[PDB]
Amino acid sequence: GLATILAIGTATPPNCVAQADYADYYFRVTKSEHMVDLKEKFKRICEKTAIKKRYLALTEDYLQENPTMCEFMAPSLNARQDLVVTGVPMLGKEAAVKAIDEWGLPKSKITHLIFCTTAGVDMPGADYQLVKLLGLSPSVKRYMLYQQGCAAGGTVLRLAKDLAENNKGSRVLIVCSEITAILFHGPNENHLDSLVAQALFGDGAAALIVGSGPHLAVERPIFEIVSTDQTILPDTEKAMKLHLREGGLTFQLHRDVPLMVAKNIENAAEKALSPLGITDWNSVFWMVHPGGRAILDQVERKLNLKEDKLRASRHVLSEYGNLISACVLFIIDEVRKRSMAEGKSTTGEGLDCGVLFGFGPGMTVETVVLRSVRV
Amino acid sequence: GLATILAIGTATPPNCVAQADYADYYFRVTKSEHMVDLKEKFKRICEKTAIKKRYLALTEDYLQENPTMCEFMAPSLNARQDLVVTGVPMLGKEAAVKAIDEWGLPKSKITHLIFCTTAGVDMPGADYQLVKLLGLSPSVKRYMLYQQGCAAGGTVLRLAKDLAENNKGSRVLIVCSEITAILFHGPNENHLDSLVAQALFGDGAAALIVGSGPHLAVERPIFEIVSTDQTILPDTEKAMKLHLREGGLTFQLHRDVPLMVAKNIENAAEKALSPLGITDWNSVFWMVHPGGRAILDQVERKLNLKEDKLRASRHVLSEYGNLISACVLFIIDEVRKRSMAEGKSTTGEGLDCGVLFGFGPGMTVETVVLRSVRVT
Ligand SMILES: CC(=O)CC(=O)SCCNC(=O)CCNC(=O)[C@H](O)C(C)(C)COP(=O)(O)OP(=O)(O)OC[C@H]1O[C@@H](n2cnc3c(N)ncnc32)[C@H](O)[C@@H]1OP(=O)(O)O
Ligand SMILES: CC(=O)CC(=O)SCCNC(=O)CCNC(=O)[C@H](O)C(C)(C)COP(=O)(O)OP(=O)(O)OC[C@H]1O[C@@H](n2cnc3c(N)ncnc32)[C@H](O)[C@@H]1OP(=O)(O)O
Repeated sequence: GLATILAIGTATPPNCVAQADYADYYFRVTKSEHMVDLKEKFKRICEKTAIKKRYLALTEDYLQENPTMCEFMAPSLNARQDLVVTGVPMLGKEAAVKAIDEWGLPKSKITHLIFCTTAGVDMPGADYQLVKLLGLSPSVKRYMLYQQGCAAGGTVLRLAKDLAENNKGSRVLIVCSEITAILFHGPNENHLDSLVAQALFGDGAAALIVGSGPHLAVERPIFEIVSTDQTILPDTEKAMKLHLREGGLTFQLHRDVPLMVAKNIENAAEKALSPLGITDWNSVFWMVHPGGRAILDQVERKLNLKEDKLRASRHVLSEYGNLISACVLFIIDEVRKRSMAEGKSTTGEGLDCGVLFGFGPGMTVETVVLRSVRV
Repeated sequence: GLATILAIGTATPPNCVAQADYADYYFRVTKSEHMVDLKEKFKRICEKTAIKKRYLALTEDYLQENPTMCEFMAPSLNARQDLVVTGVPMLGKEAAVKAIDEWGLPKSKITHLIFCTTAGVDMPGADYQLVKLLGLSPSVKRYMLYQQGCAAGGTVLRLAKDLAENNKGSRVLIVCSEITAILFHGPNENHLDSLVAQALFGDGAAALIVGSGPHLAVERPIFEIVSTDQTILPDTEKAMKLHLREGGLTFQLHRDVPLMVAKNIENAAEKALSPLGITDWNSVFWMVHPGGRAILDQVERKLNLKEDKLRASRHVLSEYGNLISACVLFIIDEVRKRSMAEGKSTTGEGLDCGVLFGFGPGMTVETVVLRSVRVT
């Protein structure tokens, strides 16, 4: 049958910074208090993000020990890699233990692993580090996805669907783990998109167990993965470019990204839902990657969504920031937890079918349809 | 049916450097002539490689323009990335055009794209650049495999098999493209493995079209992908470690790597071929990632292969050097092309089943079983 999500677990770094305090923290730790107008602008940017708090692996102490990370485009990749090459797999293990505990079956039954991040690279990769950390089978089939960015929560679901459905008995562990230290930069008047980026992202990891043919007495389906699309939005290549250089992961973020999503989003919805005979956008539940608050707003406008349709997406953005590839998988967890807490008839807000969107460089949209599980 | 390889295309950069001249070239362009004894030892290593020439996208002019590439651990990542971020996808496009031309069906029918490299990263990635360059469908489903390493020619086949077999009518384009500029380094006494590494690797890209349910009137099966296995070799973690730093892609490569493969290879063969009822190693054809000449020798000795079983593997090592993730895919093309030129009865040297091995960090071994196709 369809690849089905059987367990979800999430984790974050312990250090939390409130968004209402972030501009002061940031201008202080980067020694940039002399840029008063830019501080004022960043205060405005933070207020607009609709983010309440963010967990960050990057500490004040690490920055003090590695100052170069605060000086715009000074060499600092080695310090970044020193954090994220062990950080990323360790955070991913924390989420994966929770998923494995919820699922409840022996870890020995995990046949495939998909490890996804956008922070650092190394050989052996973070996937190897995860198997050693978790004690998974040395013969587990691995899919190491590096430098993946914000649509890749859709990518992992698209990949896991084919692995689970083509391999009888298989059980796939998905881990997305993101640490934003790779793209932290001090303020610079010529790079306002880079400044904006300092308010957007937080750290986190999500882990899922996915398989077809659930043993219903002991496994608990949460959602089935119905179909996956991936497409490049015409004439949006300039929207987002990020290069891995001696100074860290750089940022080129166009201010019209939200409008580029608005122009294309009804066609991605229609392409996913017309095959199912669904044309009423409010008859389905939505999990929308919160690249920024304005992206959510444009999706709600262009799909003509009731005011609460994107609650679960806005809730994740508020409590954690944009978690890059793990973000939409925190939203799947939010949707199913809230549905159970409210006593809905289904895991997808009492509705039968839902649509998940990931948005990343290219511009790429990943559109995944999920079917709820009747409860 | 089984995922089947339907077309193969390769490409290399134009600049070719003979291995018999590499020691002199290397020590000259890295301005290290005063390291006479290291120079002498580099001549011995190059002689041992069993490599005749390599194609390299890295030029002398580029090195003179970016001198920190030749200074051991000076900051040089940005120069490296400025080369490989455009070079990898362009070189992969040249291989892909050839594969698609062999195939002959419309490029609009490619539904999935697997792009794999071990040289540089960028966002949007090399997969996106390739779609633009080739004019694939904007909706092609992509799998961007970065920092993959020498076992990843087995990886791409493992992944394409599941995508082709689970998606009716799908046709997967696989591209592996490697440019070794990301790991070039000047000589240094305290890093002899990094010196050995300047002699092993060459540049190249391979592209394959894979699909299940071949339309036989117009598509030509080459090999079917029977089974795939990936497994970490016990206690070999420190054998290979490569870090991407301000100075480029570093190297830690242990001298006993060939024996670590030898200790474990018979087991890899047995797990793949026992379920097929096969026990005679000389009854199958073999495609062995030539991580170095000593790896081939150990695999040959430990499996007791006859004298020419590894010919095709030794042949691409000789003509191209170790091409990292694309290396085994050039070997697959060498096997089927040599088999048809000699009039063998099958595309796998006249034999029915074959085993492909990739070896990379972890240590990881990827083992893929291929079934050959009858010629005539
Ligand atoms: C790693 C990945 O794979 C790739 C990723 O980076 S994808 C990142 C995707 N997310 C974003 O692109 C979308 C962010 N956009 C938004 O959500 C909103 O624009 C926002 C929360 C950033 C601001 O909210 P808003 O309603 O647009 O406010 P608005 O007043 O217009 O703008 C905030 C301030 O930032 C500016 N700003 C916003 N986006 C900008 C950009 N990309 N570059 C330059 N400055 C920009 C405005 O110009 C404005 O400044 P002033 O107060 O100095 O006049
Ligand atoms: C990118 C990735 O994904 C990861 C990769 O890099 S995987 C790379 C895998 N490839 C290999 O490990 C190479 C395997 N080794 C080889 O095939 C052979 O050792 C070789 C062709 C390099 C030399 O052949 P050989 O028969 O072993 O010759 P041998 O005389 O013992 O050795 C060559 C010289 O290099 C030295 N050498 C070989 N490997 C060494 C290493 N890893 N570290 C240090 N020095 C080494 C020897 O000590 C010897 O030197 P002297 O003449 O100064 O005494």
